[PDB]
Amino acid sequence: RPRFSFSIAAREGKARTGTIEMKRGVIRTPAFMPVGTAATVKALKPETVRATGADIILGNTYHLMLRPGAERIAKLGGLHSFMGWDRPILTDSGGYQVMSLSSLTKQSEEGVTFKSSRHMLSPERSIEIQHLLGSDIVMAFDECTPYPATPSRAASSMERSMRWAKRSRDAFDSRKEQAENAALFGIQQGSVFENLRQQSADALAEIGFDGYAVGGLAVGEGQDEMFRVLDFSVPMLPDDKPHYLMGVGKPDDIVGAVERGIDMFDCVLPTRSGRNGQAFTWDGPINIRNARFSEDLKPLDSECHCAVCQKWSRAYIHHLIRAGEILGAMLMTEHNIAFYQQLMQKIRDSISEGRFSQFAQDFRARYFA
Amino acid sequence: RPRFSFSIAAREGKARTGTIEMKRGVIRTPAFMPVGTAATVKALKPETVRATGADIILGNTYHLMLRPGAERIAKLGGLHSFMGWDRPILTDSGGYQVMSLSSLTKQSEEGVTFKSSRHMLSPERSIEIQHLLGSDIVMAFDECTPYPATPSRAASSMERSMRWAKRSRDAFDSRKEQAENAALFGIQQGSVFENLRQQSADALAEIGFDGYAVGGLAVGEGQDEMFRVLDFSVPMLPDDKPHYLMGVGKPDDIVGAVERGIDMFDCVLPTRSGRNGQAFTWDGPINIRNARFSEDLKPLDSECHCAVCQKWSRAYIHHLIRAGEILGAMLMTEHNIAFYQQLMQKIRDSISEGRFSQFAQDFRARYFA
Ligand SMILES: COC(=O)c1ccc(CCNc2nc3cc4nc(N)[nH]c(=O)c4cc3[nH]2)cc1
Ligand SMILES: COC(=O)c1ccc(CCNc2nc3cc4nc(N)[nH]c(=O)c4cc3[nH]2)cc1
Ligand SMILES: [Zn+2]
Ligand SMILES: [Zn+2]
Repeated sequence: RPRFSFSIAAREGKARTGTIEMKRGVIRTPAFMPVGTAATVKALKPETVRATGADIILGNTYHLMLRPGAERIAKLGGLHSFMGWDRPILTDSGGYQVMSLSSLTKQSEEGVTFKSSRHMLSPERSIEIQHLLGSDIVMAFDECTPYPATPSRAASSMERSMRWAKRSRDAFDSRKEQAENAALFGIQQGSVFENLRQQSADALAEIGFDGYAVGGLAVGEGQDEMFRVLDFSVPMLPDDKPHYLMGVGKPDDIVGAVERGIDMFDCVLPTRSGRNGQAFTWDGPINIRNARFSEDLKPLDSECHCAVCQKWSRAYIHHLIRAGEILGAMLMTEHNIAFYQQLMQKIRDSISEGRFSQFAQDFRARYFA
Repeated sequence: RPRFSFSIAAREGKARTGTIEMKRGVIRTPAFMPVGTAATVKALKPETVRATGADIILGNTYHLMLRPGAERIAKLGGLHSFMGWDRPILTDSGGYQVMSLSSLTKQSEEGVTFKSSRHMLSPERSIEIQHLLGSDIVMAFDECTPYPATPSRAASSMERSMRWAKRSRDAFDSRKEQAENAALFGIQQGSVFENLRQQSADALAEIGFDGYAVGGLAVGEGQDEMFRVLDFSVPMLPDDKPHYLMGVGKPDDIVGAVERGIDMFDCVLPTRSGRNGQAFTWDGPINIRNARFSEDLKPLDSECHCAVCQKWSRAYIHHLIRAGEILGAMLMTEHNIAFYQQLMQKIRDSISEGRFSQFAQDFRARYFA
């Protein structure tokens, strides 16, 4: 019923748990968003994505504007109807993918021109594409500063992102239907530099957003450095709005980020690694292709509540993946996404119950044994 | 409850409809068996295969004996438990696939030695592999005569198959658990030659089987010739047992074969063509990759009752297949197998109601319009 309402139900240290209520559904936080870049969470029907526990999925302005096209998706009824997912969708703004995937780019104050075949992205165009898609959470159009960067290059990059954040805010607010039905998140930049992170947080808070992402991380800096930056960066963001760490991550990354005040996550790891034969378990990842699993009748994980672990053995899935069978990718992906959702549920419950510190400790001791 | 009981409920001309009762379930006839060569019906969970209406699926002695291995599958609890399909499974005997897929073969009265890596198949070994798999319908080990063949080569080939049929019968009967719980089908050979087909039918009937397959067809002869051979060959088989046409086929092939007395079918077409972008419809096949479907909001088929057609558009599936997305293969395959099952249901109902001739006419007029 509400457009966007974030409520924090419980806290432990910097960790929080609660809910975001939106018109298309409730998002339990901390939340993990399966990635659906090509208007599909790879190898899963939307009903299966929901069955694993996902409340919201992620889509991408960059990919969808190229294929099948934003105007086309709008003509077909919007992204939700198109792919058959009726719950909230967050869309990245294109700011990162344009620089990561394009064959040629030209950057300027206006935006980014690129070859996929020539196209343009700008704060205004990004917001309009996300409107055409019918995104529930719209990301500001930003620049993900390369890593490493000199302080001066990080500063000029972050400042451009802040000017683009204001343009994103204005474009979103100009579109009445979008402003009434969707939410807009700003993206903090500043590389690894505390003063720049502060300047970025200040600029975003002055503009005002429904939520705040920590951008510019998970770009090769490694966990120690990422955690160091989160240590000072997250407290700079408004406490009363959600905090979204873009592109993170491995299970231990998620746990440590929640310890540092992050509420939302997305990553291709569970889907991509699932297809590649890696299954997540409470005792750490396993590669199901390994010969040691060829006659193993146990499920992928001994505690996992997912449909895959209720029905099929490691031995069968091993056979499927080694044979290159589509069902192998399906089962591995469903299990991995379910594992990620169970991780988030355990995080939420432990924070609610004031035992998250103990959970994090127990989780790590077992996962890395 | 019974091991194997075939009942014919209704007839129209040469067409029949009825049921095969087996310990693991009832098979409604005429029946279409989805193919699950690598211990999976490609891109479908077993529950989805069942949801489309399938009563029985097909597996393959040749593929499974190589990967993951027959003794291995038995150690893991049998094929049913391994893949999660608890209903009847028919297994081909290896007789056809060994000659179709092997890199090198040596044929003799004993059987066939082949390179996948050196292995052997014989009537006794084939029956034992099918026992280890836990097949419900076991096929005799035969030789699918190449096409075309001289009458003399067809004759010597068919005669060897008949000697192998008796050895198959004896091997099956020697295994008490198999003889008590499974059924054994013989395979008629004789190429396109009426006298040889008759000699083959006579030999098989003298031995006695639970069902009779028409082998040696769908080998490049084309529909006209296949129908010509079926015209005289099917009446040679015992009327009171099921008639199984191996490897057939396209929807019109199935309809014409039922008109000629066939009760059971298997084919990779719906699964394989589904993955390749071909969808079956009552107005004929379509290729969903075609640009004409890019903004088509209609389901794959306007009448189809399957879950895919209830939820997703041609436009979305077009996008998925062009993007190489696994969900594209999943949805196309589910629809195609569901279409095949709906075809079989319409065939069964029309025979039951004494209007199958009219159905065949109406079907063709529309399918080929
Ligand atoms: C050498 O590179 C690497 O090691 C490496 C490590 C992790 C990822 C996972 C993805 N991480 C990630 N996704 C991201 C997406 C983003 N989107 C926007 N709009 N702005 C950002 O600031 C941003 C940062 C990201 N970081 C990708 C690359
Ligand atoms: C040039 O070749 C072609 O045109 C062509 C046409 C259709 C198929 C589909 C498959 N047809 C088929 N599968 C078959 C499987 C069989 N198994 C046994 N044990 N004995 C047979 O006698 C037999 C015949 C078959 N015929 C395969 C090949
Ligand atoms: Zn699981
Ligand atoms: Zn359908």
